[PDB]
Amino acid sequence: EIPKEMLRAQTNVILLNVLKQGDNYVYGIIKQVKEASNGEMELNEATLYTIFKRLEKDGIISSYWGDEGRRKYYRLTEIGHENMRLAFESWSRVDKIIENLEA
Amino acid sequence: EIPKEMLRAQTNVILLNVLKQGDNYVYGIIKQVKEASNGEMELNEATLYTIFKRLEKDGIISSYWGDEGRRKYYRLTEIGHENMRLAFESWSRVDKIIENLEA
Ligand SMILES: CCOc1ccc(-c2nc3ccc(-c4nc5ccc(N6CCN(C)CC6)cc5[nH]4)cc3[nH]2)cc1
Repeated sequence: EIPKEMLRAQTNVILLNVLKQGDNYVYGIIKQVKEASNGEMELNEATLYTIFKRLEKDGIISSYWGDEGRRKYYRLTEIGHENMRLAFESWSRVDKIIENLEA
Repeated sequence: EIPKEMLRAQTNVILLNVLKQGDNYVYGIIKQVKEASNGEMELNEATLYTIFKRLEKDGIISSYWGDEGRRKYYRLTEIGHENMRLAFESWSRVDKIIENLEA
């Protein structure tokens, strides 16, 4: 009974943290999420595109070409980093407040 | 730049954790949130009613009369407890997955 919108949010947060670790292309990200989740999270390429199109429209990530047949890299934007920082900061405070409740 | 809906969610989570600690009446909850948040979170009674009417409609909390002029107590429901458990469980896994990303 976890809301579909919460699962979506968790998926977003995981993907944005992959990007936080470094700019990355689709197969790299998918591989990284699969390993980090112990196989629990195996995204398909089409799923990432749906998610990234929206994150990009929202100014949270952008993309550019690598080098060497070129790959497309996705990058967390500066606005993207700040939103994550504020979300992380505010949810840690929530954690601190609960902790206090439990003391 | 924290979304208004995320602040609302954080407020909900804090209030539900007050209730998780024990059934409680409005002034008790408000006092407890104010202390636990170091004065950062001072809710008014009307704000709680708006929030609790919706949580109750959603089957997450309920209310009943205490004893002794009676007070009205709010209680986390069994469904309420389970939803919190699942939300907590799934967000801890998200944390574990990020941790792995950072290793
Ligand atoms: C680019 C942005 O970057 C972001 C980075 C992190 C987050 C983010 N980190 C989170 C950590 C925890 C939660 C969260 N933990 C919860 C525990 C319980 C609940 N309850 C469950 C019961 N129902 C009734 C209310 C919600 C919600 C919860 N929400 C949300 C979170 N969102 C969002 C955006």
